[PDB]
Amino acid sequence: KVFGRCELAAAMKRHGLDNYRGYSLGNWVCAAKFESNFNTQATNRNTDGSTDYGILQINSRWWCNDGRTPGSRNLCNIPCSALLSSDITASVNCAKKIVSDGNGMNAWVAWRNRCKGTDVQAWIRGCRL
Ligand SMILES: [Cl-]
Ligand SMILES: [Cl-]
Ligand SMILES: [Cl-]
Ligand SMILES: [Cl-]
Ligand code: NA
Repeated sequence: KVFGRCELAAAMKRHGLDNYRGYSLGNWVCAAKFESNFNTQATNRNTDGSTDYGILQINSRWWCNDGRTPGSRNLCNIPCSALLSSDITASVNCAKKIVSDGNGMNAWVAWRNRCKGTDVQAWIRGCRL
């Protein structure tokens, strides 16, 4: 499913991502835009052999199991395919554990390079929340 900007913002707010660990809702919508283009079925291969999955491109090297990343961890205790669902519940709960691991939203390279230090509130402007 390809989410809409306000549709995703409302869905993320319902799952408690607004101001979660200090990151306003605009940060999560901005990151989802540049990580997956609002597409839940987005996948991308990394050089080390791991794969990024879902609306937030959560890495299989640490967070999910895809059966093809030897020596990796499954810290969110889920198959990586659950991150490709139209229900973002899995990706949000795993994102909450990622953003709490000490590095904040810097875990998402697209957020640090394209959202950090910008007016992220513009990503939720005009949305009914
Ligand atoms: Cl915001
Ligand atoms: Cl694996
Ligand atoms: Cl949903
Ligand atoms: Cl932080
Ligand atoms: Na894994």
